[PDB]
Amino acid sequence: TSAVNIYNISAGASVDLAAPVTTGDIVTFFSSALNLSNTALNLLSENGAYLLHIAFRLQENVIVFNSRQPNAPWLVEQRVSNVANQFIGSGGKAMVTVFDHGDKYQVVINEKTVIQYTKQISGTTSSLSYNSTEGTSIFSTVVEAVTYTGLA
Amino acid sequence: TSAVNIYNISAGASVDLAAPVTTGDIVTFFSSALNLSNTALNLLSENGAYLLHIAFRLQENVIVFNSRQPNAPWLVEQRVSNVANQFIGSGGKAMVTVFDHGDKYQVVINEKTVIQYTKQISGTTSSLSYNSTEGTSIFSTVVEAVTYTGLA
Repeated sequence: TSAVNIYNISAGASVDLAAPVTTGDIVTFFSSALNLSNTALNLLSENGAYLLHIAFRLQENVIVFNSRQPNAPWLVEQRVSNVANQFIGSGGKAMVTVFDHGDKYQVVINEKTVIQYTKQISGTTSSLSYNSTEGTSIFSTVVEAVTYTGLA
Repeated sequence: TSAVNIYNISAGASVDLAAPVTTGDIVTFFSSALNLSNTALNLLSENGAYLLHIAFRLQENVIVFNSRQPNAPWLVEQRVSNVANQFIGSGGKAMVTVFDHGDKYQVVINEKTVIQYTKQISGTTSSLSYNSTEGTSIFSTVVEAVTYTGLA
């Protein structure tokens, strides 16, 4: 039997999961706005490591994926160009879905897979965070995270 | 490689799925409104069989679950008491998740499992629908159905 957990994440905030996200599981971050005229979503481990850090950068015009340990510097950054071309026919909202596939995270923006991210740091996701720089986020102030767990 | 698909279904309509739902796949219906003070969500096979009919009846204060073959009577019905209580999580919104577990459909309202539904018709889901008794739906006029497929 599977589980659905729901979380409201304000920008700047972090949440601890009532059910960990492991191999086979799914996180979708739901935004009720799309402000494309910077912004980060994070899958963290119990010990505070960044298993997946996703940064939408409008200025540079790239989406960035990286990982790091706590108190440690960033690892090998992966970079997808052209932010707006990942939200094709999005409208005024967006969703960011992460599939935990064991060796990789699959990251899908709306209906389109944006990266098959080979994991740099492995393990269970026990926390999620969402932040932006100043009052400019490409997403709504509150992002709803939904987890689907106990799937495999 | 798994896949996310997003469908808008307005009250009274049916949508064919670009990717069929099968064993180990998920569908969630998102409603941006909740009017508890009638309303049906359906999963259908290629042949038009209702694999899962979920009907919310406020007057009778029950959630009804059933299946039926194309143009044939409703099979054995299953009922859960007290609609309002299955929704205690969110005001002004809700989700209804259906997990296809092979032999069972697990229905989850927000975070609360409401039924483990022993299938009365087997097979793959290839369309969804959403119905309401005119202008008095429990949900928003448009519901967003998100499928997570290619999971197994």
